[PDB]
Amino acid sequence: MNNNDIEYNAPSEIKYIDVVNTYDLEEEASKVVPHGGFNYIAGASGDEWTKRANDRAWKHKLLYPRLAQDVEAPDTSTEILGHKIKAPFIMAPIAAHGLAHTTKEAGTARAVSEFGTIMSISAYSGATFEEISEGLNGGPRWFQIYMAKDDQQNRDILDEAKSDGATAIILTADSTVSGNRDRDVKNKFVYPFGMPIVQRYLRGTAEGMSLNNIYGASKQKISPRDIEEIAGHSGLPVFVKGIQHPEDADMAIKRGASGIWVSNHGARQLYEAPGSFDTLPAIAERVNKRVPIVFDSGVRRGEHVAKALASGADVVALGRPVLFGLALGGWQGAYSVLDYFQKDLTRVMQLTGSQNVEDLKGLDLFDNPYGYEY
Amino acid sequence: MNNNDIEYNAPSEIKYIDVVNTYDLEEEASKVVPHGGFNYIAGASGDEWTKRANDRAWKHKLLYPRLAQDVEAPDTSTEILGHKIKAPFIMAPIAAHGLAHTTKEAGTARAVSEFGTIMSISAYSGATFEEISEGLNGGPRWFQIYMAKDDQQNRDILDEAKSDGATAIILTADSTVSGNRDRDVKNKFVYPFGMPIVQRYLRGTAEGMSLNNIYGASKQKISPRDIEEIAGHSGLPVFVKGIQHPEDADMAIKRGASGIWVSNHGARQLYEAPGSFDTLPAIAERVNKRVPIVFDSGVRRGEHVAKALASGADVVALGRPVLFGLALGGWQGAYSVLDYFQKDLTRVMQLTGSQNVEDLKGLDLFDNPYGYEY
Amino acid sequence: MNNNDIEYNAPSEIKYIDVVNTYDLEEEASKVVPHGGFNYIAGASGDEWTKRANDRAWKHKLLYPRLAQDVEAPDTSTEILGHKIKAPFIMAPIAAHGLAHTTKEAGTARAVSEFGTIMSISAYSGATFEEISEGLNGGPRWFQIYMAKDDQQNRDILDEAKSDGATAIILTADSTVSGNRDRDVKNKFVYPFGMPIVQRYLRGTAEGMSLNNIYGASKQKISPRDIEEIAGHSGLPVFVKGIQHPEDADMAIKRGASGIWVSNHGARQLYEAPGSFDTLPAIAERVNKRVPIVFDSGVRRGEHVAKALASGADVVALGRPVLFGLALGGWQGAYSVLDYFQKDLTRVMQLTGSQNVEDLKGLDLFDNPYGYEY
Amino acid sequence: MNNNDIEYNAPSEIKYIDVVNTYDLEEEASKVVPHGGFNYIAGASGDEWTKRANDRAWKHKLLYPRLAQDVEAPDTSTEILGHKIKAPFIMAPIAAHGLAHTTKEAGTARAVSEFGTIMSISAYSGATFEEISEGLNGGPRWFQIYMAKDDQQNRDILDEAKSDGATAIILTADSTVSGNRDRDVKNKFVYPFGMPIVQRYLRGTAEGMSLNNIYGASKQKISPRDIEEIAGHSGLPVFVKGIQHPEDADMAIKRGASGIWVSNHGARQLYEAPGSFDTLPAIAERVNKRVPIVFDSGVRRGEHVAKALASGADVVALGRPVLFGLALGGWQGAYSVLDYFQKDLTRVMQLTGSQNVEDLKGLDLFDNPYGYEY
Ligand SMILES: Cc1cc2nc3c(=O)[nH]c(=O)nc-3n(C[C@H](O)[C@H](O)[C@H](O)COP(=O)(O)O)c2cc1C
Ligand SMILES: Cc1cc2nc3c(=O)[nH]c(=O)nc-3n(C[C@H](O)[C@H](O)[C@H](O)COP(=O)(O)O)c2cc1C
Ligand SMILES: Cc1cc2nc3c(=O)[nH]c(=O)nc-3n(C[C@H](O)[C@H](O)[C@H](O)COP(=O)(O)O)c2cc1C
Ligand SMILES: Cc1cc2nc3c(=O)[nH]c(=O)nc-3n(C[C@H](O)[C@H](O)[C@H](O)COP(=O)(O)O)c2cc1C
Repeated sequence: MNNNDIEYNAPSEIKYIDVVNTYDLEEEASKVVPHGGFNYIAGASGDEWTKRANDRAWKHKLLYPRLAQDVEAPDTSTEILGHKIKAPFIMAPIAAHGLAHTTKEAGTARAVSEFGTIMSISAYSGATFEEISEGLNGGPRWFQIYMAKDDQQNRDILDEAKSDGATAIILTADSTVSGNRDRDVKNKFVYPFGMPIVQRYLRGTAEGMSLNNIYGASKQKISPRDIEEIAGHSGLPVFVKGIQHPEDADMAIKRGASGIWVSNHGARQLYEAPGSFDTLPAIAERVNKRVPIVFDSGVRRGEHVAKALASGADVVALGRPVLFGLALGGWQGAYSVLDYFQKDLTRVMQLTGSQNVEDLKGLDLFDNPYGYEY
Repeated sequence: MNNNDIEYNAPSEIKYIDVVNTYDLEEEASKVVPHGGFNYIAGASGDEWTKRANDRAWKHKLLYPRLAQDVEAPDTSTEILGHKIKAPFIMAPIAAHGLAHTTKEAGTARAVSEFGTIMSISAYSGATFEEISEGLNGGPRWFQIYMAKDDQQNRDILDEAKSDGATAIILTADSTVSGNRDRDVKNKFVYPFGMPIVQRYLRGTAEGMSLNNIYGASKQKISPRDIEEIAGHSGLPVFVKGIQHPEDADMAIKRGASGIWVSNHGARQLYEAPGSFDTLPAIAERVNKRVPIVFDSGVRRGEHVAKALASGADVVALGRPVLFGLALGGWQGAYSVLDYFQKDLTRVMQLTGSQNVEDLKGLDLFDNPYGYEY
Repeated sequence: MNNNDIEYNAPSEIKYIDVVNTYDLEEEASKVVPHGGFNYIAGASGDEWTKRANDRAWKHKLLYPRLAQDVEAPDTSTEILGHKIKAPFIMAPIAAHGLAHTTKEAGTARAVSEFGTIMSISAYSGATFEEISEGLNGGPRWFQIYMAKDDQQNRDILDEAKSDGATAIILTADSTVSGNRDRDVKNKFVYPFGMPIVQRYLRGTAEGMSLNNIYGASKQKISPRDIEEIAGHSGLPVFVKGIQHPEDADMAIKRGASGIWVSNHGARQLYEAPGSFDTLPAIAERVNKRVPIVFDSGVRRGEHVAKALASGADVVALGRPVLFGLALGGWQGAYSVLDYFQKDLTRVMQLTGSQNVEDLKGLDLFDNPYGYEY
Repeated sequence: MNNNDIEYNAPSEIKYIDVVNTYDLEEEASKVVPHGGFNYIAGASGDEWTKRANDRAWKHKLLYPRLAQDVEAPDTSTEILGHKIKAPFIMAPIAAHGLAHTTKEAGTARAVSEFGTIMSISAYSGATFEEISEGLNGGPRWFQIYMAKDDQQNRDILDEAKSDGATAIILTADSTVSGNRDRDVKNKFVYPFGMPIVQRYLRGTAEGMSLNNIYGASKQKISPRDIEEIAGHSGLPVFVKGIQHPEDADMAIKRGASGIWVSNHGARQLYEAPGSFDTLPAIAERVNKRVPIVFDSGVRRGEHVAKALASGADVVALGRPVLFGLALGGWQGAYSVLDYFQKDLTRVMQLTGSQNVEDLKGLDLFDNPYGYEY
């Protein structure tokens, strides 16, 4: 509650939560988050066929159990762009957080730094860098930009992020206009508070505004020059985020990207597009070790983390389930989810004969041509 | 008391409507359209498995989002057979618009004309040429014939169509007898008004007749000679409509057709046949640029428009959604649907990196061998 | 009803019926046929997945509409083994009939005879040859044997069939023991009346016996020798019925069979087996024109008839739909079903460009690798 | 009651039961077994998609009915490792029979020896060996272990099994940690019984062990040396159980395994893995006759037994259906299930043309590329 908060009443309770599986968290969160903001978080484009595809894609490649593999206390730690992290997942950049919990991004930040991974800060955060920093307590962070049409504004934002301690920049390029998000349209959803970091290029405050109008204020005519100019201007490794087609990965690397972030924005953008995990092997094969790959869009289980790594990702990024955890328990709730994914992965590692994160990368997967219904 | 009717009570309200997606228009229209007429419009052959196939076919080939493309305010305009149109879609020829709205084909014509595309006029209109002309106000029109058995009556229909200003003729050849339309059979659907363009070759004057008997007063024994003779007589470009097999595209072109219209009649004809979109690539490859291709049967989204163009259609034709929009709001309801399609396509163009309609034609699509269920 | 029934109240009413599709006939028949007999007729082995397979197989190969073909009043007539028949379908041998209607096999016989096709008489009829002959009125018939273990009894049965007027013998070889018919097990189904043709080797009545014990009385150790011997003894062309594997077709033909009858007994026999129509092309390719093929198991629509002919069958045999028609209206109800199939096929011929039954045999079908769910 | 067990209200009645199919037994047993313990038996990892895969896999390869095969009274008997058994299925090792019935493993042992097959005894069974031995009354038995961390404990348990007359050892190696069994977590289920067969050999991390913490307390770091050592120390043929990947079959054999036991532990272990049946042919082809194969996980029908044998298994092992039978009627209920499988297989054998169990191994199966939904 600052200049924004009105009749939007986000949960405020802080507690650890029992996570049996992350799927149940959606319905659980529907009972604590205001209808508009909940459906903004949970919903996807069209009739959500592609979000369902993100989920069902994991049944296309199945894990073998493996035995007498000489493996005992699996270690989930890994390293990406110099950061040593407790497990091979990071927090995806997500604009929402105040929609889910009054402690907002600072809540998520505390869970992420206490767990021991990397926080990605969305340009569309409801919290300032200062507020997020207090939650991170010096933990690592990456900053995600939605580009302004005005170059000076981009250079200011990047300077603020770097000054704040960002050690990579995430260029989200799959959102030059909004997806067709039927739930938000039908609800007439509107952000109930401000976006302090991108404020400088919105007609007024984000507060009364639709997402369609926030994107749209952003840069539509993103080109490979933008990738080069952001890497050049910031001193920092640049990820290009939203990639589903291998030619865009070759393009981004040749334009100076230091990482490829394979994603379909959790199916919130282009409708009637593939499940994200289905696109990963061809992108990995084109990238061919040139830069690290972050994978997201549909990760719900430790099995999914293992499959992504076997298929070419260095790490995955987590989204909705952590935000559902934040709704239900603030920072401790979000931490419960992160802790669930580590323990879930540890079980999968033991059963697949994987001693460490590198072993996961060499797993052979069973191909399932029958799909979901088998 | 309106002296023309016995008792069919079509909606008459004129207003713009919201359109979140075109699928919802179906149930909304069922609320205002008399039962028999509504189910004539919505229904299809058999248990409607092929109507479902028309819709599920769109998931067989998926769009890639593409980033850093160098794209900003896409332009949906295109040209076909000399007509500059505002978007790469036209109005499909559909019988008896009076079943949907009291303004009938004049209402449709007004929406189509004002939006900026081509009107196709069904030989089975409940409206005269002069009535539809008042709606078009000089806008482009194509005339779709259901042939008479008698050559002179076809010459006369063609002469009237051309005198009215028709700039192409559409020979619909997939309806030599009716499909097995179970809804219409169970409702005992009969037309509540006459059809002035084809009245000449009906024994009666269409009002209490079944479609079964109307088709079937029309010509059953269509042969490639009819294509030659229609082309010869009415020296306008001829489309052969209803094509699903590539051999028929080649046959029609060699018989003098100037266009191929790929369609299964919105699944109202042959049952247990493929979804129309699945047939398109093979027809396009056989046509091999010789004449333009119109594609229809199941187009509901901008994504579908894009996939059709990427797969070799020059434009698509829209049917049910526009007629539902007419039911709900007369010319303004129909206009709202066309406007929806233009804006829906624009988003898709932006997210796929397509600056113009030509760029759409060059899109690679992701093959999805899993089905609808993924 | 006859002098056997324990207390079985079969319908007796004789009327023509409106058939919109044959699938609705199943539920309509359930309202008038006693529970036990109804589920004996409608049911299949296990959880009926293979009966479902029989029906869904028809979606694996899809018909193309064809246009400007030069076609007008399609002729359904054909000829098999010297019989000129009105349409390319015959009556399958069915041991039910008095379970469906008090007029029994004589009622079905009258419908088939008046329609103008071939009646197949089951060895497990609840009617005598003389009873069936009065219904047939000189109409053509084929006799289906369930073999006795004793040779002499088989000779006696074949002689009675031939002296009755049988012009072919159908050896059903796929029922050496009963399928696992869950409905009949749970209903404790037992025949309410006798089976006069095979009574000689039952040592008793079929009345109050289970199908398991009746099948148990017929011959289990059928070998190729039985094919040779039946052909040798009778004057007659012998079909082997129940064939799903191409090697059995080659075997049957080399053992003296004059026809191959592709069937899985309407899924009443071996469970977790393919849909019948999926097995047909490989049998046809191996038969390679040597003898005529009859196809059954799942035929519900004129499209199914077309597909089977296009895939190598000379005729199809009809079963459950006709018996449901019999339950509903006696011979007139059975007739309404035959007449429906004739008209249904006529529509399909016109839409596919088939002037006659030979033209159907040359149709190409579209392969649908996606399932039923598309 | 044993004062040392947690109170648990298992069924105690003993009666033969009617078995129409094994699937209906699950629901029937749910009415008499305590909720927690019932769901422990019935449930599986995650949302149970891999348990469903186990069941749907059987629809990937379909049986052909075969005719004129000269077959009459099929013989289900077979032999494995010198044991002559009445049918090609054995009891799978399961430690939790007392959850189904108060007679625990002694009840199932009675059914299994009365029927004439092999009883697999979990070392961690609820019943005492003397109780189980009384049930077996001399019948053949195999013993299943987990590797303990403590080597001496392994030697002691193996000696115990050999002195108890075990003629083979089953090393279950797919459970180095527990699967994610949502039902048990959600039900807060605590397994109630002790482990009298091995209590007393329990050392170190295994001290105070129960099924509640077996997995964690036993050996995680199993290597091929464990297999060698077990085979070396024991006199006996050793099966390695839980194999789904062909490399693991080759490893186990090269390490001295006398048998490969293909299994996913009834889907109670690794989630989002293939259905067990789908893994079988690749394992069989790699084994290539070196040692016998036991197959389990999803066997519910005689058709499944036949498909497994056709696909390279020597025998299958049964689990859940036998426990549901034990719940419903003690040893006689369990016996009714074994007897059902024997009759079910006999019918399949007759209809596939298989005179004996060797013939089943020669069966060609029909590949069904469409899925379960056909
Ligand atoms: C509530 C919501 C808000 C999001 N906001 C952003 C954003 O500000 N910037 C961005 O790059 N991605 C954003 N994303 C996309 C995520 O970074 C990520 O791609 C997505 O959450 C992965 O899908 P999943 O959560 O279903 O696994 C958002 C996603 C959701 C769920
Ligand atoms: C209500 C209705 C009437 C139609 N009438 C005609 C007609 O008179 N002539 C014609 O060529 N096609 C006619 N069609 C077929 C359409 O031209 C077009 O093929 C179909 O609407 C496309 O399928 P869709 O509307 O589901 O997208 C009709 C379709 C429907 C919905
Ligand atoms: C009620 C019932 C009884 C049958 N009785 C016999 C029979 O006595 N002899 C035989 O060869 N086939 C018999 N059949 C199999 C049929 O000949 C035929 O293969 C089956 O009806 C085709 O399946 P469909 O009716 O589902 O299309 C019977 C089928 C059913 C429906
Ligand atoms: C309740 C339950 C407990 C089990 N306990 C063991 C165990 O003690 N040791 C073992 O090797 N397998 C165990 N299994 C796996 C079985 O040996 C067998 O692999 C499984 O039951 C096969 O799956 P199905 O029962 O669904 O056909 C258990 C399975 C279930 C059903």
